[PDB]
Amino acid sequence: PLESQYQVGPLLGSGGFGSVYSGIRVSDNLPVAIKHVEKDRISDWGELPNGTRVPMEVVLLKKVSSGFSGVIRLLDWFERPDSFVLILERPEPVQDLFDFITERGALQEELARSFFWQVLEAVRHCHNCGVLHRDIKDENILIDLNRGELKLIDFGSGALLKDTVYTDFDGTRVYSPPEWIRYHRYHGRSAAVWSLGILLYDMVCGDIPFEHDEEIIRGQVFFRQRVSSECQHLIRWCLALRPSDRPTFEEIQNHPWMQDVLLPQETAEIHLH
Ligand SMILES: Clc1ccc2c(c1)N(CCC1CCNCC1)c1ccccc1O2
Repeated sequence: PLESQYQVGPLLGSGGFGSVYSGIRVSDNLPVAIKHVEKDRISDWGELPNGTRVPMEVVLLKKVSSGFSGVIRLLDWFERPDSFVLILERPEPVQDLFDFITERGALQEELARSFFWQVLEAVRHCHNCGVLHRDIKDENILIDLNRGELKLIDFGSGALLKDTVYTDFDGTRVYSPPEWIRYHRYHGRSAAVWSLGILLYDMVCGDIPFEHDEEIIRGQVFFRQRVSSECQHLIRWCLALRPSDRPTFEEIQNHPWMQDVLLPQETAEIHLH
């Protein structure tokens, strides 16, 4: 019934997340994304309300797909003999933030502010649903170009959020915090804040601040592009070497650089249309 219920279009991409295709739900004409993962490539398993064996990714997605948010929602899923297939929302027209930044270079602060704020609201939403993403980065953010709305993707490296230490990680090394690099240990929220500092630098500079392990550990931030003092300060705070010196989400969102955020639609009219 996956074959009759969905019409398959082109391959959008493939990678550690599997293979994702453009698609249409035949019932209405809802644009969707169809994501295939081989069972043998799934190390992380969990269990449902009734309790079948599913990828952890499905558990995490169900927990965050209830109601609206800045997260791409799981609409349905299917099990095949050797794979799982996930049906996800697909905005149209859409561009990922990595491609967007590659094309336009460094973002104006007004645009970075609106984008970053929406990322924060989306991550707070995950954390409130009990989910830690663990791979927040430009390539895992989609822009709905008409509404100016940002949407999180790829919970395949994620976990249930907890207050105790994580000693495993399968996200992106150059967004991973120094405590992971040095000790193979981190706590959820403070690691997420570090990766948010990396993302914000990426937005306002057009590239990531650290390539090598030693630079991450050193934690000295050099600005290659002109960036306001208030924005440099927020970035340097998120990228504090000691986890406990980093801001909470509330402190990030009350920071002076974060005031007077544009609405998504305004953001699209000014910067995206
Ligand atoms: Cl339109 C669309 C909707 C929903 C999507 C996805 C796309 N993707 C693909 C992301 C692009 C990034 C640029 N390079 C190619 C893959 C996705 C990738 C991994 C997990 C879930 C995903 O859920």
